[PDB]
Amino acid sequence: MKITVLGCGALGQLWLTALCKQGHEVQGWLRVPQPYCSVNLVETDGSIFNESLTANDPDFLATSDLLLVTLKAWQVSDAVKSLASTLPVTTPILLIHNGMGTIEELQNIQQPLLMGTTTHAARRDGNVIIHVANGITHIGPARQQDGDYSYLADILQTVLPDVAWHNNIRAELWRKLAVNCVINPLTAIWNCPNGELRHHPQEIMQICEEVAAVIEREGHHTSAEDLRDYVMQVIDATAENISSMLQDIRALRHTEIDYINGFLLRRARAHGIAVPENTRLFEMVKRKESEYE
Ligand SMILES: NC(=O)c1ccc[n+]([C@@H]2O[C@H](COP(=O)([O-])OP(=O)(O)OC[C@H]3O[C@@H](n4cnc5c(N)ncnc54)[C@H](OP(=O)(O)O)[C@@H]3O)[C@@H](O)[C@H]2O)c1
Repeated sequence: MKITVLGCGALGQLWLTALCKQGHEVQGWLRVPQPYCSVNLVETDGSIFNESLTANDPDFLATSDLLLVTLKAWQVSDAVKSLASTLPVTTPILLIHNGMGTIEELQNIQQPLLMGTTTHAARRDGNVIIHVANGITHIGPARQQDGDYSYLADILQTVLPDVAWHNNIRAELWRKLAVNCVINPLTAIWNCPNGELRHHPQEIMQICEEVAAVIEREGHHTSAEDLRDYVMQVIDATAENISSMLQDIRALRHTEIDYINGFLLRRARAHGIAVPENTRLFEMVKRKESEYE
């Protein structure tokens, strides 16, 4: 299948590497256009894939069977909208990122729009990406109008195992957002690894109560307790890790907060729910960003 990968960072390079290993015809698509993109990936078994692939070829884009998007959340929608008039109108666009709120920015996309999450882990080490862990990628329809693109799950399963189609992708994204709304800003603010959060059960529950209330109003069934339990399982499995938001903070990079607690606050406002803890986290992180930027 012919694929354009938008965003040639850790995840994009993972997918590019994996797609080439199965013989799919690919290109990259970069922010700062160049004719080629550098893929340097170390697989879980130590094998090395170092390759220069086509990038930013608009004719290639115009005849792609899939636009795979692996940008950070705040990068996604402007970059997609700018390619959308080139991409065939029948060609699916698959978004894989953390956070939510990009789909709301992409309501007028005429292409089929698919949302994805993944538990694979890929980490930048200089100009090398390392595939740290294998995992599971779920994809589904981004919007109410988006139809059955399960065939893509079947293809991508053979590229980067495991991939599954989920019609209820949105509910899954909301649960992952709950976890993200706890772990990312608290670790960012406290400058601590994820496991330190277990010494704050009350604050964790409070955030979980706010998010559960938004989730219920959105039509997905969950409870504060269930969200809390899922948070603790993620903290337990990542206790020693530095969160992606804390990494951003420490590297003086823009964070995904407008698509994590920020999104949660936009949906809270639209259902008139008060979310004072989430608000504090969002504002605290925005202030930390303004200390650089
Ligand atoms: N990496 C993982 O293990 C992992 C796992 C699960 C989910 N995710 C999620 O996947 C998303 C991407 O993560 P990542 O780790 O791959 O991020 P990353 O390494 O920062 O990759 C993003 C790439 O897209 C580029 N970019 C920004 N704006 C662009 C534009 N307009 N056009 C083209 N390229 C543009 C970046 O280049 P510049 O930095 O030069 O702008 C970068 O190379 C995030 O939401 C993350 O939370 C990541």
